[PDB]
Amino acid sequence: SPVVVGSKPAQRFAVLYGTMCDILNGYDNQVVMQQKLKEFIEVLRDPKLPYSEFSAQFSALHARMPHKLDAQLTQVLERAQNRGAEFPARQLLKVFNKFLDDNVPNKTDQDLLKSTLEPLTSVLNLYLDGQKARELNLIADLLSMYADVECQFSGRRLQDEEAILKLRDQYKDNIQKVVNTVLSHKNVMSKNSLVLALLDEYRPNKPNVGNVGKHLRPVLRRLTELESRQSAKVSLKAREVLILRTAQMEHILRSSVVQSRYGETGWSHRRPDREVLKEVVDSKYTVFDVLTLFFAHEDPYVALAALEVYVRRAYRAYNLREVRYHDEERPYFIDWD
Repeated sequence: SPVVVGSKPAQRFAVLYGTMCDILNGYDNQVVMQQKLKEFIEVLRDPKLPYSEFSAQFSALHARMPHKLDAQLTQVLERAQNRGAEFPARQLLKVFNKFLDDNVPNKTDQDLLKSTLEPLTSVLNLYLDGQKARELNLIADLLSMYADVECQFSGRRLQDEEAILKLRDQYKDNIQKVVNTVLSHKNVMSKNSLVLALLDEYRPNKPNVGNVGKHLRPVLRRLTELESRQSAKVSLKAREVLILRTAQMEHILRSSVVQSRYGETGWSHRRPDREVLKEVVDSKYTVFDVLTLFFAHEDPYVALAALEVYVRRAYRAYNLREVRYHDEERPYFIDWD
């Protein structure tokens, strides 16, 4: 059977969410939850996925309604794929609205186009905030899926499912909803372990209390409410979480290394010029915040340059004197007085 040129990451993303969701819903499809979750995080972290999702759906939607829109979308995708890495989700959202519901006369003869381009509109809205934002949105949905079902069981002294079923009688929609929620609660043991694994993966929230922290804050606070014996351990673990220039200087270091001076090719050997690195030593910023990793993991000359920058900025009130770099075993030996 034939396949799309770029649809392999899209085909593996869709199944991994489905496999985890089945455990949350209460479906019999059991699997090695650890391996699939690792695979799920890996696919959400690759930037090919937004393009892969678009390419899989758009291939069948090429010869759909007015091609004028279909062709302009393709040009933006192809340019952004090779040139750059981030998906043009924000640009693609703008062009869909401008043609579908907006261009009522030419583009949409009758109000039909909104339904046709709906999967595309769902894709550029999911990535509108960004790639890692998509990674955080889905994690939140899994946590929320767990809480939505479990909250009623942790509800106002109702420990009985049959009493809860007779309580569910209030809603007409509950006709099919009743059995679904009960099915999910029966397989809570597997559900708890999935959430625990999801919480363990996002446990290094200690440094990133901002971006991933605030994003997980609402779903986490609802989980802490689940005092019930079954969810008691997960509530404790959840609570643990709630309790919880670089480039600019690199260029200056490298510009002192090799001074262009048109006419000669080999300026690599030439020592770093004082005036070149004078800009940094006379600055006001806490230069020393980043510097600590530049005498590190760089060219032994760039490591030398970083050492010099440090001396001329750390002992400023002191007088300027001769600098000597020696090479023995370890490329480090600097000398000043």
